[PDB]
Amino acid sequence: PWSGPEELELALQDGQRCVRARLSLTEGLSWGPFYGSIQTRALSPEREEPGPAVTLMVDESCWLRMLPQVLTEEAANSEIYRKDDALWCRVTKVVPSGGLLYVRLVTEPHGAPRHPVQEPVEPGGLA
Repeated sequence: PWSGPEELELALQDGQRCVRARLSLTEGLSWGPFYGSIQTRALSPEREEPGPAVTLMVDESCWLRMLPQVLTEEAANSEIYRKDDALWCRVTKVVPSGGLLYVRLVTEPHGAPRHPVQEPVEPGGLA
């Protein structure tokens, strides 16, 4: 079927793969870390990179890529974010059983300024 949790269900309706809430996904519920990655957009898609530039790199059977991707909150009933190199999924909106849910990919402008190789002048104090 897919590689997904028991809280979720991949239903084949007319041959269509429908990602429906099996259980009622309560806001606040989360799953454990998954291995993969998500290349966040550090660019503006209205300018450059509005396509496959932003993708989640997870196992092809993994349920995370089986859900329709959204940047919005209303459609997203669950979001995937990375925390300490690993992906975590949290339920942001309470999904009724049978209801479909969309996946919100983390797109935090981290800034990506590399790691400060130039040490703070006179460390210890100030902060």
